[PDB]
Amino acid sequence: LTVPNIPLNNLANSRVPAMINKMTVSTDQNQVVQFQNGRCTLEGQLLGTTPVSASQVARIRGKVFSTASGKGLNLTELDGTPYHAFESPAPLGFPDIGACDWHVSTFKVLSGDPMSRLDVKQNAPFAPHLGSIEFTSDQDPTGDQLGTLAWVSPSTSGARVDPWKIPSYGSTVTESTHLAPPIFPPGFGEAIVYFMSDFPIVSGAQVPCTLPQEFVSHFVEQQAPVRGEAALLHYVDPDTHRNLGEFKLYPDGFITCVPNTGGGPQNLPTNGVFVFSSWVSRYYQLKPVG
Amino acid sequence: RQLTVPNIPLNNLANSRVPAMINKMTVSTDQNQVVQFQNGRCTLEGQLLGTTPVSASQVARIRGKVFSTASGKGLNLTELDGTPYHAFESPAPLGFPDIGACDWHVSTFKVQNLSGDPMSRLDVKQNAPFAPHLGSIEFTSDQDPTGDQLGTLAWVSPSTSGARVDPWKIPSYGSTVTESTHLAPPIFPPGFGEAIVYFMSDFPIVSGNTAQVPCTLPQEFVSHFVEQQAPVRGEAALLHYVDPDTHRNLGEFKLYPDGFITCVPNTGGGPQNLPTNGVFVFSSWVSRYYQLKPVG
Repeated sequence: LTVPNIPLNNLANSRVPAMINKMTVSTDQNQVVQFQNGRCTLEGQLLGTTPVSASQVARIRGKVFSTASGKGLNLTELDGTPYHAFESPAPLGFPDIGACDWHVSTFKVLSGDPMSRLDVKQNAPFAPHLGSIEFTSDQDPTGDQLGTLAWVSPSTSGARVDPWKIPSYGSTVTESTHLAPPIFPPGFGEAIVYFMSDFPIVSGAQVPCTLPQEFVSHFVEQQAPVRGEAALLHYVDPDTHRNLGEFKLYPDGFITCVPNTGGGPQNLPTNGVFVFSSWVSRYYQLKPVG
Repeated sequence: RQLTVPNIPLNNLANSRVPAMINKMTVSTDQNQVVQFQNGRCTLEGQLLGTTPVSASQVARIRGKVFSTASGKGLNLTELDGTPYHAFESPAPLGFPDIGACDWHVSTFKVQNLSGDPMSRLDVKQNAPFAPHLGSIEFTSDQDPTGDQLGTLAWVSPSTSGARVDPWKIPSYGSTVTESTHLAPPIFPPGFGEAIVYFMSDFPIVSGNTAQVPCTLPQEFVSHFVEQQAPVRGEAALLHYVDPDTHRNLGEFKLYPDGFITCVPNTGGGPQNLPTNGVFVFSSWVSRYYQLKPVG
């Protein structure tokens, strides 16, 4: 088993198109999240809407159609192939930043200004599982539009954006839908490690994810057999080669540490490299970090 | 120890010159065309060249501090993590776009307690003040960007009215003609009927012959080589492009130590005629001289 031989600051966020700039633990270490991007088992099984490449993360593609009040998108996959409402929550790569307005910069798959900003609300017509969303735009997009989440803002005036939330994918979502399951803190002083990125959030501050995107592609590419209850990783300074801290990587595809009280992995340098050390039991005690 | 290439199908690989996903391969219409892309460049041993960064989310991005002159605005460039850019051995900060001889339109945000519209579109001309190697560029904008701006190339357009964008060109990174900008070297088609394989992505190019951008290595190939640091054990690495369901070899390709891929295209055709869901797989080390079976 290996993990990417790449320093943390050269790893991409799996929920927004941005580069990780620190690790942290949640203020409430019992907080449960249910991110739909950045989800992949250690054996290489993608979960939720998680795609393989960093350039598929938080992107939308679809055909413009007429809706009672304006225009909307009939969604496709990002490669333009049809999106059929099935097991997944939405097309692969579809953004998972919940409970906020999205602003998505798209182009028609040119003369003049080719870009349209699609302003998308997560209200009643927001139905990504069924394959459609609505938008308003100050431009006039038509046809096959492909684009990327550019920024997010509050759903209503006075509200704040919480990028730790996920969307509601629609009324057509049932128990048969393949939503990635919650990530539960596994107990005994361990805390989930969140990888944070700067991103434009109006009235907000950083966007968390639970796996750097290159970890996802690594697991998919490798299809490695899981040979223990957790993978013990060391976070190594690539210049001095010193071991800076112990982490556990769990088969369901998330990472934990034991944060020192009043600290944690947010106090480690952000240029270290994770390195697989050994397979360990589920209750293997970690040395506290940070 | 042993060289491999990514077990990832073509359609799941990212472009190394724009933030986009590869949707086909092709060869150049002039098969003797020499290119000198500065992104997507990495040796098989894992040595990054030019401005090439490691992650797909560093590709064609710009960061810097806004400054004002008497006549206008510019960015004093930094690396993408905000640390200082020092002119030393590289054309520009890592990840800096390399689409030459055109206007750029770069969408940035202030890295700030945001209110209102946080985005600025920076319109950048590749004229005299375009001096990324020395660390600054000028821009105009219909918005009001200040401070530490970070963003991504959004689209490109002609330098002058009536001109076209040619995304096969690279910028002139220097302010004077004899400024050493430390470019990654040119890539020549290497003989034996071989043609360089270009990986194409859809991208908004206003007034280009097509709205596509070529690159010479998928971004995940670059990061793979950086991670592996594998020794080169022959003059070229023979690859097969394989159907991931039937495991059939759809064609032979050569991967060269300097970090590019070739094939021998059938006349009037080439890898543009292959399926786009195949996976490249290392087969063996072969002599520079190894004659490939034609494809497509």
